[PDB]
Amino acid sequence: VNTITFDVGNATINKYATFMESLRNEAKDPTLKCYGIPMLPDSNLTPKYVLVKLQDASSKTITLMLRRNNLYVMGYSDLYNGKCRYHIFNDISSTESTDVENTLCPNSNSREKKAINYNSQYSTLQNKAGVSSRSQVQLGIQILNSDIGKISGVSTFTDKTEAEFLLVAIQMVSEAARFKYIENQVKTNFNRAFNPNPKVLSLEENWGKIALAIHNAKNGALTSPLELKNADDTKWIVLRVDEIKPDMGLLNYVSGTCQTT
Repeated sequence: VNTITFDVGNATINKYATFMESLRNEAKDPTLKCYGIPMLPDSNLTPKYVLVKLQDASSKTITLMLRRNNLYVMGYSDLYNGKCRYHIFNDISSTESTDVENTLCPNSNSREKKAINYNSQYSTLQNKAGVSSRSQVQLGIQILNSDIGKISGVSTFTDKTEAEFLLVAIQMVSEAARFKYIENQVKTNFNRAFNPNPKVLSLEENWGKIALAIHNAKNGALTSPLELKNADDTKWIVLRVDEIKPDMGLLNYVSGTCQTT
Protein backbone atom coordinates (compact mmCIF):
# COMPACT_ATOMS: atom_id res chain seq x y z
CA VAL A 1 0.00 0.00 0.00
CA ASN A 2 1.09 3.54 -0.87
CA THR A 3 0.95 6.56 1.37
CA ILE A 4 0.44 9.91 -0.37
CA THR A 5 1.17 13.00 1.68
CA PHE A 6 -0.62 16.29 1.48
CA ASP A 7 0.94 19.17 3.40
CA VAL A 8 -2.10 21.08 4.54
CA GLY A 9 0.05 23.38 6.69
CA ASN A 10 2.07 24.71 3.71
CA ALA A 11 -0.51 24.13 0.99
CA THR A 12 -0.85 25.88 -2.35
CA ILE A 13 -3.29 25.43 -5.28
CA ASN A 14 -0.56 23.78 -7.31
CA LYS A 15 0.45 21.26 -4.51
CA TYR A 16 -3.27 20.42 -4.03
CA ALA A 17 -3.61 19.80 -7.80
CA THR A 18 -0.53 17.59 -7.66
CA PHE A 19 -1.99 15.73 -4.65
CA MET A 20 -5.18 15.06 -6.55
CA GLU A 21 -3.22 13.85 -9.58
CA SER A 22 -1.10 11.52 -7.45
CA LEU A 23 -4.15 10.08 -5.63
CA ARG A 24 -6.14 9.48 -8.82
CA ASN A 25 -3.08 7.89 -10.47
CA GLU A 26 -2.56 5.55 -7.50
CA ALA A 27 -6.22 4.61 -7.07
CA LYS A 28 -7.26 4.11 -10.69
CA ASP A 29 -7.17 0.70 -12.33
CA PRO A 30 -4.10 0.64 -14.64
CA THR A 31 -6.34 0.21 -17.68
CA LEU A 32 -10.10 0.45 -17.11
CA LYS A 33 -11.79 3.57 -18.42
CA CYS A 34 -14.98 4.68 -20.09
CA TYR A 35 -15.18 7.69 -22.43
CA GLY A 36 -11.55 8.37 -21.50
CA ILE A 37 -12.34 8.68 -17.79
CA PRO A 38 -10.24 6.39 -15.54
CA MET A 39 -12.15 3.84 -13.49
CA LEU A 40 -11.44 2.37 -10.07
CA PRO A 41 -10.52 -1.34 -9.93
CA ASP A 42 -12.45 -4.36 -8.74
CA SER A 43 -12.28 -5.24 -5.01
CA ASN A 44 -9.57 -7.86 -5.62
CA LEU A 45 -6.83 -5.80 -7.30
CA THR A 46 -3.86 -5.17 -4.99
CA PRO A 47 -2.99 -2.88 -3.29
CA LYS A 48 -6.61 -2.81 -2.14
CA TYR A 49 -6.13 0.42 -0.14
CA VAL A 50 -4.49 3.81 -0.38
CA LEU A 51 -3.25 5.81 2.59
CA VAL A 52 -3.42 9.63 2.67
CA LYS A 53 -1.26 11.42 5.24
CA LEU A 54 -2.46 14.93 6.11
CA GLN A 55 0.22 17.18 7.67
CA ASP A 56 -0.69 20.35 9.67
CA ALA A 57 1.56 23.46 10.17
CA SER A 58 3.10 21.83 13.25
CA SER A 59 3.94 18.64 11.32
CA LYS A 60 1.33 16.71 13.26
CA THR A 61 -0.33 14.22 11.00
CA ILE A 62 -3.47 12.18 10.54
CA THR A 63 -3.45 9.27 8.02
CA LEU A 64 -6.71 8.34 6.26
CA MET A 65 -7.23 4.81 4.95
CA LEU A 66 -9.20 4.67 1.67
CA ARG A 67 -10.63 1.59 0.00
CA ARG A 68 -9.26 1.65 -3.57
CA ASN A 69 -12.41 0.08 -5.18
CA ASN A 70 -14.69 2.94 -4.12
CA LEU A 71 -12.53 5.57 -2.30
CA TYR A 72 -14.61 5.37 0.91
CA VAL A 73 -12.72 6.28 4.07
CA MET A 74 -12.40 3.22 6.32
CA GLY A 75 -10.72 4.92 9.24
CA TYR A 76 -7.69 7.04 10.20
CA SER A 77 -4.63 6.92 12.45
CA ASP A 78 -2.64 9.30 14.60
CA LEU A 79 0.34 9.16 16.94
CA TYR A 80 -0.62 9.47 20.71
CA ASN A 81 1.20 8.53 23.88
CA GLY A 82 3.91 6.77 21.86
CA LYS A 83 1.46 4.53 20.04
CA CYS A 84 -0.13 4.31 16.65
CA ARG A 85 -3.83 4.84 17.32
CA TYR A 86 -6.21 3.41 14.78
CA HIS A 87 -9.76 4.73 14.54
CA ILE A 88 -11.96 2.46 12.45
CA PHE A 89 -15.53 3.19 11.33
CA ASN A 90 -18.09 0.84 12.77
CA ASP A 91 -19.47 -0.20 9.41
CA ILE A 92 -16.32 -2.17 8.33
CA SER A 93 -16.42 -5.99 8.41
CA SER A 94 -14.16 -7.93 10.76
CA THR A 95 -11.89 -8.95 7.91
CA GLU A 96 -11.47 -5.41 6.59
CA SER A 97 -11.04 -4.15 10.17
CA THR A 98 -8.03 -6.49 10.47
CA ASP A 99 -6.61 -4.97 7.29
CA VAL A 100 -7.23 -1.45 8.60
CA GLU A 101 -5.45 -2.18 11.90
CA ASN A 102 -2.47 -3.77 10.20
CA THR A 103 -2.23 -1.24 7.34
CA LEU A 104 -2.52 1.92 9.46
CA CYS A 105 -0.49 0.48 12.36
CA PRO A 106 1.63 -2.44 11.23
CA ASN A 107 3.57 -2.52 14.52
CA SER A 108 1.13 -4.63 16.53
CA ASN A 109 3.33 -4.14 19.64
CA SER A 110 2.76 -0.40 19.79
CA ARG A 111 -0.76 0.41 18.76
CA GLU A 112 -4.08 1.30 20.26
CA LYS A 113 -7.71 1.01 19.23
CA LYS A 114 -9.81 4.17 19.40
CA ALA A 115 -12.89 3.34 17.46
CA ILE A 116 -15.12 5.64 15.51
CA ASN A 117 -18.38 4.74 17.25
CA TYR A 118 -20.77 5.51 14.38
CA ASN A 119 -21.01 4.70 10.67
CA SER A 120 -19.67 6.65 7.71
CA GLN A 121 -22.95 7.69 6.08
CA TYR A 122 -23.28 11.43 5.44
CA SER A 123 -26.58 11.40 7.35
CA THR A 124 -24.79 9.97 10.36
CA LEU A 125 -21.84 12.33 10.16
CA GLN A 126 -24.23 15.29 9.85
CA ASN A 127 -26.19 14.09 12.88
CA LYS A 128 -22.96 13.84 14.96
CA ALA A 129 -21.91 17.31 13.75
CA GLY A 130 -25.28 18.77 14.71
CA VAL A 131 -26.21 19.94 11.23
CA SER A 132 -29.31 19.26 9.13
CA SER A 133 -27.14 19.45 5.95
CA ARG A 134 -23.40 19.28 5.38
CA SER A 135 -23.90 22.51 3.44
CA GLN A 136 -23.65 23.91 7.00
CA VAL A 137 -20.15 22.49 7.61
CA GLN A 138 -17.63 24.71 5.83
CA LEU A 139 -14.76 23.24 3.90
CA GLY A 140 -11.31 24.81 3.49
CA ILE A 141 -7.58 24.53 3.91
CA GLN A 142 -7.29 26.42 7.20
CA ILE A 143 -10.32 24.52 8.56
CA LEU A 144 -8.68 21.21 7.66
CA ASN A 145 -5.43 22.39 9.23
CA SER A 146 -7.20 23.49 12.42
CA ASP A 147 -9.26 20.26 12.59
CA ILE A 148 -6.12 18.11 12.47
CA GLY A 149 -4.86 19.95 15.54
CA LYS A 150 -8.02 19.17 17.51
CA ILE A 151 -7.54 15.39 17.04
CA SER A 152 -3.98 14.37 16.29
CA GLY A 153 -2.23 13.42 19.55
CA VAL A 154 -5.34 14.37 21.52
CA SER A 155 -6.42 11.80 24.10
CA THR A 156 -10.13 12.48 24.02
CA PHE A 157 -12.32 14.67 21.80
CA THR A 158 -16.01 14.91 21.08
CA ASP A 159 -17.89 13.08 18.35
CA LYS A 160 -18.83 16.50 16.98
CA THR A 161 -15.15 17.50 16.53
CA GLU A 162 -14.40 14.12 14.95
CA ALA A 163 -17.45 14.21 12.64
CA GLU A 164 -16.58 17.74 11.53
CA PHE A 165 -13.04 16.66 10.68
CA LEU A 166 -14.33 13.61 8.79
CA LEU A 167 -16.85 15.65 6.81
CA VAL A 168 -14.08 18.01 5.79
CA ALA A 169 -11.43 15.41 5.08
CA ILE A 170 -13.74 13.00 3.21
CA GLN A 171 -14.89 15.83 0.92
CA MET A 172 -11.49 17.50 0.30
CA VAL A 173 -9.77 14.14 -0.27
CA SER A 174 -12.11 11.42 -1.58
CA GLU A 175 -14.86 13.51 -3.14
CA ALA A 176 -12.33 15.90 -4.72
CA ALA A 177 -10.47 12.88 -6.17
CA ARG A 178 -13.76 11.55 -7.54
CA PHE A 179 -14.82 14.87 -9.00
CA LYS A 180 -12.69 17.44 -10.74
CA TYR A 181 -15.65 19.79 -10.08
CA ILE A 182 -15.06 19.45 -6.34
CA GLU A 183 -11.27 19.72 -6.68
CA ASN A 184 -11.97 22.92 -8.56
CA GLN A 185 -14.33 24.26 -5.84
CA VAL A 186 -11.45 23.84 -3.35
CA LYS A 187 -8.98 25.60 -5.72
CA THR A 188 -11.39 28.46 -6.53
CA ASN A 189 -11.82 28.97 -2.76
CA PHE A 190 -8.29 28.04 -1.77
CA ASN A 191 -7.76 31.09 0.42
CA ARG A 192 -11.05 30.90 2.31
CA ALA A 193 -13.71 28.79 3.94
CA PHE A 194 -16.64 27.83 1.75
CA ASN A 195 -19.98 26.02 1.97
CA PRO A 196 -20.46 23.04 -0.40
CA ASN A 197 -23.04 24.11 -2.95
CA PRO A 198 -25.95 22.09 -4.29
CA LYS A 199 -23.91 20.79 -7.23
CA VAL A 200 -21.19 19.52 -4.88
CA LEU A 201 -23.75 17.72 -2.81
CA SER A 202 -25.60 16.25 -5.82
CA LEU A 203 -22.38 14.91 -7.39
CA GLU A 204 -21.36 13.35 -4.07
CA GLU A 205 -24.73 11.66 -3.67
CA ASN A 206 -24.92 10.43 -7.25
CA TRP A 207 -21.39 9.29 -7.96
CA GLY A 208 -22.34 5.65 -8.36
CA LYS A 209 -25.31 6.41 -10.65
CA ILE A 210 -23.07 8.73 -12.72
CA ALA A 211 -20.55 5.95 -13.24
CA LEU A 212 -23.27 3.60 -14.44
CA ALA A 213 -24.78 6.18 -16.73
CA ILE A 214 -21.46 6.85 -18.40
CA HIS A 215 -20.53 3.14 -18.60
CA ASN A 216 -23.89 2.36 -20.18
CA ALA A 217 -23.99 5.25 -22.65
CA LYS A 218 -24.00 4.38 -26.36
CA ASN A 219 -22.14 6.80 -28.67
CA GLY A 220 -22.07 9.35 -25.89
CA ALA A 221 -25.85 9.27 -25.38
CA LEU A 222 -27.10 8.37 -21.95
CA THR A 223 -29.64 5.56 -22.05
CA SER A 224 -31.94 7.60 -19.77
CA PRO A 225 -31.63 11.13 -18.44
CA LEU A 226 -29.51 11.60 -15.33
CA GLU A 227 -30.87 14.29 -13.03
CA LEU A 228 -28.39 16.25 -10.91
CA LYS A 229 -28.18 19.87 -9.62
CA ASN A 230 -26.60 23.04 -10.82
CA ALA A 231 -24.79 25.25 -8.32
CA ASP A 232 -27.92 27.48 -8.00
CA ASP A 233 -29.96 24.42 -6.87
CA THR A 234 -31.79 24.13 -10.20
CA LYS A 235 -32.17 20.77 -11.93
CA TRP A 236 -29.39 19.62 -14.27
CA ILE A 237 -30.77 16.95 -16.63
CA VAL A 238 -27.78 15.32 -18.15
CA LEU A 239 -28.30 13.68 -21.59
CA ARG A 240 -24.77 13.16 -22.96
CA VAL A 241 -21.43 12.10 -21.56
CA ASP A 242 -20.01 15.33 -22.95
CA GLU A 243 -21.81 17.41 -20.30
CA ILE A 244 -20.75 15.36 -17.26
CA LYS A 245 -17.24 14.20 -18.26
CA PRO A 246 -15.41 17.44 -17.35
CA ASP A 247 -16.58 17.21 -13.75
CA MET A 248 -15.30 13.62 -13.34
CA GLY A 249 -11.99 12.59 -11.89
CA LEU A 250 -12.70 8.85 -11.37
CA LEU A 251 -15.48 6.47 -12.17
CA ASN A 252 -16.72 3.97 -9.62
CA TYR A 253 -15.99 0.38 -10.56
CA VAL A 254 -18.57 -1.07 -12.95
CA SER A 255 -18.24 -4.65 -14.20
CA GLY A 256 -18.36 -5.24 -17.95
CA THR A 257 -17.17 -3.52 -21.05
CA CYS A 258 -17.96 0.03 -22.12
CA GLN A 259 -17.15 2.53 -24.82
CA THR A 260 -13.55 3.23 -23.75
CA THR A 261 -12.93 6.55 -25.46
